[PDB]
Amino acid sequence: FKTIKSDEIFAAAQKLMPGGVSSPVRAFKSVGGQPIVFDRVKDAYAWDVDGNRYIDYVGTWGPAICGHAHPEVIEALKVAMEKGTSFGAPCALENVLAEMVNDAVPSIEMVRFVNSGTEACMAVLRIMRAYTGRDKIIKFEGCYHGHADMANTLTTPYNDLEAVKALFAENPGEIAGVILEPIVGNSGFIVPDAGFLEGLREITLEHDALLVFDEVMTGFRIAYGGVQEKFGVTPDLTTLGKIIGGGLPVGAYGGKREIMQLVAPAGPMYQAGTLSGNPLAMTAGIKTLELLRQPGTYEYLDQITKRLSDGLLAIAQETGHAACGGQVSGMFGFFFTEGPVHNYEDAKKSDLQKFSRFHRGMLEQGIYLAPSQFEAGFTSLAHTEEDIDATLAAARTVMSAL
Amino acid sequence: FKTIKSDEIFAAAQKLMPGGVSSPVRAFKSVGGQPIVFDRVKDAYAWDVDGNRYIDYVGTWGPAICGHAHPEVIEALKVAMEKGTSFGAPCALENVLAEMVNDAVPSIEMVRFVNSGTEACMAVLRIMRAYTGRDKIIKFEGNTLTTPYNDLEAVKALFAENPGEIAGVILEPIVGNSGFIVPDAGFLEGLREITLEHDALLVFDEVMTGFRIAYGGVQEKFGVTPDLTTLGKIIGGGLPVGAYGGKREIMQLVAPAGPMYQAGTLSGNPLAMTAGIKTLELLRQPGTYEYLDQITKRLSDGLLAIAQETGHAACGGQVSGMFGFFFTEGPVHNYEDAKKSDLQKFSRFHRGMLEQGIYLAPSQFEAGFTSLAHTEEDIDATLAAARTVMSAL
Repeated sequence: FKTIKSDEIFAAAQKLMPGGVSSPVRAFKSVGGQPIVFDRVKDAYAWDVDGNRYIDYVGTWGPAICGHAHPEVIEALKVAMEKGTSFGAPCALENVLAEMVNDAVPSIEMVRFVNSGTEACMAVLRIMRAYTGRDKIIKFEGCYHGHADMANTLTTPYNDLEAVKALFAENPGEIAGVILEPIVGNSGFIVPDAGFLEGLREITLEHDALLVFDEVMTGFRIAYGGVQEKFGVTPDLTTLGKIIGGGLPVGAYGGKREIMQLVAPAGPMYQAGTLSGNPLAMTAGIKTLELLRQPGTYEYLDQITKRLSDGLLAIAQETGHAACGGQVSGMFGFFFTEGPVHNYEDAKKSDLQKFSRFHRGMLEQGIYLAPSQFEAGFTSLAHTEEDIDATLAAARTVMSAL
Repeated sequence: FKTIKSDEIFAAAQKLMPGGVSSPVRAFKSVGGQPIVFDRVKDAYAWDVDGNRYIDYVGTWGPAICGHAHPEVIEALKVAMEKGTSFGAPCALENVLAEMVNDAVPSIEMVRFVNSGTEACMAVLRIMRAYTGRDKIIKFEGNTLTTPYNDLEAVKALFAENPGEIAGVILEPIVGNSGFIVPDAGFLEGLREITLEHDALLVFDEVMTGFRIAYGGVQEKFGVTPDLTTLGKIIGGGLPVGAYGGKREIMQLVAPAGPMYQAGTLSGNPLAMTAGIKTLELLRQPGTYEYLDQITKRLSDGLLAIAQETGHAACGGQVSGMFGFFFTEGPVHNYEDAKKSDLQKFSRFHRGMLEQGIYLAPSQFEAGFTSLAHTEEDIDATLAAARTVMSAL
């Protein structure tokens, strides 16, 4: 297992960019220290600059749900770019993607496209405060909503309704609303307990506060309508990203019409994006959603991912390793702790030392997993039953050691 | 001049998105409210959904400096996308662009790529505070302290009023967001001196000026080096991109190198890097910036000469392929002056130009842009249209 070229490229990168990456997690410092430089990706695979091929479970963090470089998405992009890469003015593609999104997400009646999950969460934090006239916002420890700066931020344990109620009591008429990942993926994979989302919906309504779902990662993955549709709980606002861009930089935030009306130039809340509604980004997103509309899509994702997760758990047992995990559609998690995992605190009980060795072993078996214990794993419509079998055979080999 | 399809599309848009647009300025509010919907762009032109062709002076706000849909940029993108549109991991292209950006910009010794000018400025404001340990920042009109652009005395005053509290000063070395406004002689130098004097950072927002005013931007053009600068647009070839860099030791604070957290799941996108690398290479060809200054100087002068002959009060100016034209006698030194402009006249002017086949920024407070694709004839035709429109008004 050679990674010479990656080391060469990474070494050079450290003198050009901070830590030699465009995003901190890529630096592998939490699972080793020596990341692998990608050359190309296709379907369920990615290839090293050294020629090593991997069965990918990162899917560039969520967008590649139809597989890397889907022929139809690429063909669509080829045609679209002949028309120019950016307009800086309105184009019909924006209407189409917006209409598709409104039809897909229960809470979305009006949308605004931006360029990243960060920009979307940033903008939604502002409509929240602008609309309610209140400044404090409630978020959960472990949840990630971009690197937007945000004393006005109250935090609480994920899956803790009583902690949420307490914050409202301690801050009467000061809570603009509650924002969260209806299903966590940024502190490992964590599903909401029975009644948690509903409860959040009940208390926010009770206090005229907004319920905001960050579905940047779960949107169009957990279900076409995302978690909100899947679990039948409708927020007032929700953010989107990744998948709706089909690989290109994209983001979006929308929800109830009367709230979105505050967004400029409709309303006073100023939010701008010079290259927003990018025609290439719109094209890939549209094609990606149409593909997701085909028959058996989500059934297939759940099918192969449930088998993956279970197998991973069965193998940990057989090999004598404590572990817990779970999966909903094509999103899963695997922790090295007996758990169960209900919040970030639990998740951190994981044997990070072991995960590190496990991650590297898997790498040597040609499997590419998220370089961190606190990241959900992803599957795609391109992953074959064989890819799942191969991933499990690899898991056994690696865990049989450890 | 029919705009039926644009009207239908924009009408439908308002029931789907806030104001029927992705960015406020596209709504044409300050110029009639009847935006035109683009279908495609090429070279120096843009085409309506109604089939109307325009000589474009917006260039999607700066990225199209080598022309719209340049054959070599598109070819490079086609070739790159066979390898995937996004990795979520390091790729060689990042090193290539990062290195080219370092070589090009005087103050940048280390860069971090992001996905927008917004993310970059957002990150730079954070390194400023993180690095100085101070919370207040000075910006210019047009924890936040503001002052009139081109007012060194107003800036000195803020420092005296907040001893040891100013992390630094951030600005567009050349203004384009409140109309085109050049820095008066000694201004940028002055800012450099006072920031240095108070151990405060000097930050240049060259998202719009970078690689346009000059390969090295305004900081290179005017010989004034900041400690940190943000980039965008052009380095992306049209695709969403952004970047911030500067002194090595300051950038070391950026995660994972340092404690200041800033992330971008899709940052360093291979398609954006490819298009950015190809655009910079094209700009490295012979006579590029001399060409931009040549046609843009003629355009601006003619625009001013025409206003004169038609009896309209106006002022403007241009540096490289960036210009401004205000309907006020000026001169314009700051936003306050810019606001004396006859917006009512501008609107009528902007529409009449649209009718003559010329697409200008739908706002008096936006700089104009030219590209290597604009030919002498396009400039001729633009001035000829300028006269027709201003002969009326």
